[PDB]
Amino acid sequence: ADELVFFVNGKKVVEKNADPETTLLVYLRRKLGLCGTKLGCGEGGCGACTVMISKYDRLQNKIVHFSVNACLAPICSLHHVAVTTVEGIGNTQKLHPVQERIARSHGSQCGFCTPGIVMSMYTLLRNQPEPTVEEIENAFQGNLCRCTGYRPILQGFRTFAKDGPSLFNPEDFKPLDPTQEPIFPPELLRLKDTPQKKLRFEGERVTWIQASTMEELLDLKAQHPDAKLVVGNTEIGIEMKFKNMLFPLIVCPAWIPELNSVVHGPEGISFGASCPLSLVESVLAEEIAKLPEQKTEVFRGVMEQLRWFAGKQVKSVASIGGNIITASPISDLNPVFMASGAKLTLVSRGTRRTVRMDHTFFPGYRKTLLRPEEILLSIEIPYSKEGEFFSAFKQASRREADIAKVTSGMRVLFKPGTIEVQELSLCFGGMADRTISALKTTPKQLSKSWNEELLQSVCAGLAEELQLAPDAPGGMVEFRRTLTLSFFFKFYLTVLQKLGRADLEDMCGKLDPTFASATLLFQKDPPANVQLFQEVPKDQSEEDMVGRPLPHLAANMQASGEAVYCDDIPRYENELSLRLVTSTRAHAKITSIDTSEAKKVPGFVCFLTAEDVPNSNATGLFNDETVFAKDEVTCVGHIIGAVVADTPEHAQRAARGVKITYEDLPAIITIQDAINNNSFYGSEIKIEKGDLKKGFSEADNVVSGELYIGGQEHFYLETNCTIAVPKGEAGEMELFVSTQNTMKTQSFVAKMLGVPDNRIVVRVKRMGGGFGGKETRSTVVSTALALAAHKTGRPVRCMLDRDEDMLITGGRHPFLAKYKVGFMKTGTVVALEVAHFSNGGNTEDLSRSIMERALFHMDNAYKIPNIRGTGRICKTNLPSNTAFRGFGGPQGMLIAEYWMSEVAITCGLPAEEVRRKNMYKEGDLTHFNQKLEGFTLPRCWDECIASSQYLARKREVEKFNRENCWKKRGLCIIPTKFGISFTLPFLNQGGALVHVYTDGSVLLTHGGTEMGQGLHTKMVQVASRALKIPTSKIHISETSTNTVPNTSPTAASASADLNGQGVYEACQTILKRLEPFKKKKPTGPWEAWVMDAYTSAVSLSATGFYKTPNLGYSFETNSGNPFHYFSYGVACSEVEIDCLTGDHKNLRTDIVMDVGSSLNPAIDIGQVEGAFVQGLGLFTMEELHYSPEGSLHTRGPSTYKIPAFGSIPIEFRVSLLRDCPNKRAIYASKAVGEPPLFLASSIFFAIKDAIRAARAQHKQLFQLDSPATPEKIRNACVDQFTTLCVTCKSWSVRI
Ligand SMILES: Cc1cc2nc3c(=O)[nH]c(=O)nc-3n(C[C@H](O)[C@H](O)[C@H](O)COP(=O)(O)OP(=O)(O)OC[C@H]3O[C@@H](n4cnc5c(N)ncnc54)[C@H](O)[C@@H]3O)c2cc1C
Ligand SMILES: O=c1[nH]c(=O)c2[nH]c(=O)[nH]c2[nH]1
Ligand code: FES
Ligand code: FES
Repeated sequence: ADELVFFVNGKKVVEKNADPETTLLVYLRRKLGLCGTKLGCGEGGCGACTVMISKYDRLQNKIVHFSVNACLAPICSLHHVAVTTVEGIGNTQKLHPVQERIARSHGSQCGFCTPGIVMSMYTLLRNQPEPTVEEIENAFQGNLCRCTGYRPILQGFRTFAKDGPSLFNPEDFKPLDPTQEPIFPPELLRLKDTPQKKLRFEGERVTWIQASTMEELLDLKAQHPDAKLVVGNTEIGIEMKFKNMLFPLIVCPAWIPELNSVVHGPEGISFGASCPLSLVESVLAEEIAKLPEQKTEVFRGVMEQLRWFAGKQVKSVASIGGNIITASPISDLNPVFMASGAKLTLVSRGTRRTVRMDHTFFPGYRKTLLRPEEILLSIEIPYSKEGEFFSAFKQASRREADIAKVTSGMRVLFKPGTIEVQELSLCFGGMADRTISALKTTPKQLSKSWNEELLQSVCAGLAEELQLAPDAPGGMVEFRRTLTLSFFFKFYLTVLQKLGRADLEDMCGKLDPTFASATLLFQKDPPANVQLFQEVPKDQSEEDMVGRPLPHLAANMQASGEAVYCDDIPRYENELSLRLVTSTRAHAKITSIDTSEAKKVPGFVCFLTAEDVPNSNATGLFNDETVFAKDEVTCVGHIIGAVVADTPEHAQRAARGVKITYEDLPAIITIQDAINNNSFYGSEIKIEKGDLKKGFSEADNVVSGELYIGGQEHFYLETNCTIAVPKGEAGEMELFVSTQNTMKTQSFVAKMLGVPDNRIVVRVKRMGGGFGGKETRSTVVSTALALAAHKTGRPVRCMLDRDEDMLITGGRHPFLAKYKVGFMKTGTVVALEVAHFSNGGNTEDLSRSIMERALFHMDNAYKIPNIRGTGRICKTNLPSNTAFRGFGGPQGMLIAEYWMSEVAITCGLPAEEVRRKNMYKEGDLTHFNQKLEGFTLPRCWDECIASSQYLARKREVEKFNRENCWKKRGLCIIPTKFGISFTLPFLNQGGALVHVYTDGSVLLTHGGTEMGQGLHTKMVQVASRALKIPTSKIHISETSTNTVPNTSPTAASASADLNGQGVYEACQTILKRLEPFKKKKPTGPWEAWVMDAYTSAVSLSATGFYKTPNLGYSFETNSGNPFHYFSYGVACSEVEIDCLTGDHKNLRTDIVMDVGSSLNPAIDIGQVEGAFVQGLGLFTMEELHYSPEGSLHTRGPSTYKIPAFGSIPIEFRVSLLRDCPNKRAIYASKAVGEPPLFLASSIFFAIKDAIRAARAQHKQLFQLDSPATPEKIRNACVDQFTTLCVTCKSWSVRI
């Protein structure tokens, strides 16, 4: 047959013409209109596309449920399954407990990840209605969230756990009733009786065969060796989508019973090749639990690899054979299967052979010794024998859901009753183009005794055998080499212990108890979290929600997937799709463009270039950017043109048929390239105070050095998206955009078209994250699309894929700092000179303002009487860098804390003492001459140091450190000051419009956009207090250029301060109009006043506006206030590093934050944790790599590792400072968005201390660049392993 039949949320689907290249995500969203399930990445990393599958399993004879990534599930694999999406478990009329709890617990901010997390938690509960805390965290390994910091999500779902004033009340949560879950489609139960027959699906390019029997599979492969096997599609899905490979014949064997069997034999367990590795997990788990330790050494090796193997979504469908035959050089399983010589059985039509995975199974890049007509039937995973021990290792950039840098299986077999080596196997991933054995090192150790000589021998061997070319793909050559020695050392120590417990301690020797911690398998304690905030007064009306923890107004709809993001908006019947075509060279003239292949693609409409621009090709904030490339491209990812087509699939294919010819031009990539070439955005910026010559002469000590700070991708989970709708009259156009900047979107589209602004309407409902990345760079999509719509007279839409978004839109500015600080022996700093260099990319954008903010913050919290800061903004052939939460502040303040760390240690005084005595006091002037009034930072400091019990913890850390050789702890307390207001004064303005309808209901709008920070929630809270009506009677629908004009972007943490005042004033005007009707009827209700004013013909509409008074700094005169006030905060953080791998635990973080009198402590704490965890990523995890030719390598969650559920401080405590009203801002609040982010430097400097301790154990003022990744941490822990590894064309360059 050829009809595809499955169910979605209980509703039957018959697809008569199923295309093999159609993903379930595309089918749900575009074909069925169910847009709760989101696209976040397309590569199986983010889990925003998570849905549940149910089916009758023919083999275990029961209904089963598991989770999948819809983005990677082919609909042609889903015959006779039942899909459940977020829409199928509940809605706002009747939320499922999962939805209720994530929403009420403040677990949904921007809302974009909330459906996929719901669906992960939902699936766990359908499998296990009483899970453990462990099982709950484990459920979300495949789910990323960029806003919340994860804490509230876990805290809310802890209420489900078997073994489980305040922000929420878990006792109002309605109970789970599993009888109320949706029926498994009866029809699917009826069909379980019928045998499965072979299916054939035919699309544009691809034919899919679903083989029902092994005979059919082997026949097909005999007659057509070229048929591509697809099982989980977790590899092929990626090959097709990201490496533009096309397999025109696919066969899916997933149904075949022989490929799904589990047979327990004498030598081990044999898994069918199509067994999902989730089934491998459950089988080996049960086996490990019931069998003796002695014979489950290999099994435990596999389970250890599978712990750190993606998450539940991938492992549900990913097959064991899948991973083997893919032959990735970084398989986590193949090293283990090889090290254990696992038995693989192969078959074709009328042949069958068995072999042991050794080095010959993997001959070359991505090849196996399988013949083209042959398929893998099964892998036996062996029982271990007496005197046989195994370890598995993996080090990445992040523990969870990451791809190996180095990964290994290691096996030793001892001659019986001995410590003499019979067999040894050391196999590695990530060290060559294939899984390799250390064949030249292993044989030398035969019959040797397991001792310090074998340990040194093997290490010398691995050092010589596992060479890396400096060009070697992936880089990190020293770290990768070190890792192989380090893993073997752990194996060595582990074997000693295992010998020990076999009663041969007398022969091999005891383990020094300070080495024991080396061999321990990763374990985390259960989390503990604390949230402290201030109750509102006794007096305050229960209808006055200002200061109360009101949940985000859209939380319920976000958990239900009813909240509408831009691409969720239904398509017009005549709507077209746009796809950007981008430069693949950093600097080069465009010689020619050939659209000849692009036109052959069915659906192609046109290719837009500079020539099609009606009016101006000059755009960007400083008018120095092209809408489309004209003559030369100036970065890899420079936008050249845009394809327009009927569908996105057709737009993408057509876009591949635009062939461009280039002629290269001198490229300027790095900060150094830029310095050498004097290529800069404008002149040097400078702040200078006191006498620098004097200060340095007086200083007992002077320290000099450099610090590099890597950039950051925003990874808003909703990428950039615009729909442009042309109106056909007078140049009128309406845009629906995920942007923080409606005004610039409007202006840029207007100018590009050559029509006045009054013709262009930009509408923003909400964004799934912004973080500064949608302050300006959203417009490169908006303009291309506006043009397509103008040209065609048709609606046009573009949502960027994650790879596109990451390449085109740029990030946080990398900084290079050169510093010279002079101080006394007491720790007091008397002179500071710091040169700052940013890499700004190929347009000015916000770069100059960012450098200004960095300089405004080079003091951090410290009075420095003699100080000189300069910044220079490099102009390079890279994507233009832009605003990222902090806007140069974090960069500024890290440099300050870096040299401050070096002062502390040069003086041999405690860090905290040196910091405290250097701290400004109330009434002081900054280096830019602004008075610090209401300086709460000391209170923040004294509270945090006391509540975190900093001094006692110091002692515990010191103790751990001298009792452990290969693990070390560090502890650091970091303050911050953050200035509040746009560096550009006139941007400190906002507007509101309010209407009161005759039913008494209020429709409010202001210039701010909602991106998950809870701005609308806050403004509703404000309006409610202002008008003295319940929040229930006030609504905000959207943000729009034709309701409030000339709005500043939603940025600089300012948007609640500005819009809050606007809203307030709009409400004051209304109240003034209602006054006389209130006097006549003081008790009669709101509705009566309103209807009275209407029937007396009094206006019930009003604008409101606010400007921040008394702002304006001058760099000429070093006078005037840049800031309206300052945010202040302090964080104490503890880490434990692994000295042999570079991995670390974030053990505990304590934050005290001054948000004034919080408008909303639930949102404010959320913003603290969110900001903090972004900082955490910036300073420890998140790293962007570029080729020396300036091509971003790092384009997806696979290779760009943001903080995961497992990344957050195990113990995470946030307190909002009590009794600190900030009268100048709306209802005595303070901004909160950005200031907390820098406090994650506490973890950077805590890692610093741990490294220092590791160095003393095995050069002072050692270098630690940001981000402090595994690579840097491990490389800085110099030891006998690094020293034997350490000593051109290369994969990447430091930009
Ligand atoms: C988000 C994400 C995270 C990942 N993390 C990891 C990780 O941590 N470690 C890791 O090692 N891998 C990882 N992978 C890779 C992938 O998940 C595994 O390699 C997986 O086992 C592939 O199995 P599959 O069934 O999806 O293979 P498919 O993609 O269906 O097929 C893969 C290849 O195997 C072939 N094939 C499948 N079965 C057979 C058979 N019986 N005989 C012959 N050929 C066959 C196919 O033709 C194809 O060439 C990750 C992938 C994703 C998307
Ligand atoms: O002073 C600022 N100006 C901005 O334009 C901006 N954008 C941002 O994210 N933070 C800041 N800060
Ligand atoms: S969209 Fe499917 S995993 Fe990210
Ligand atoms: S709230 Fe999770 S990505 Fe925004």
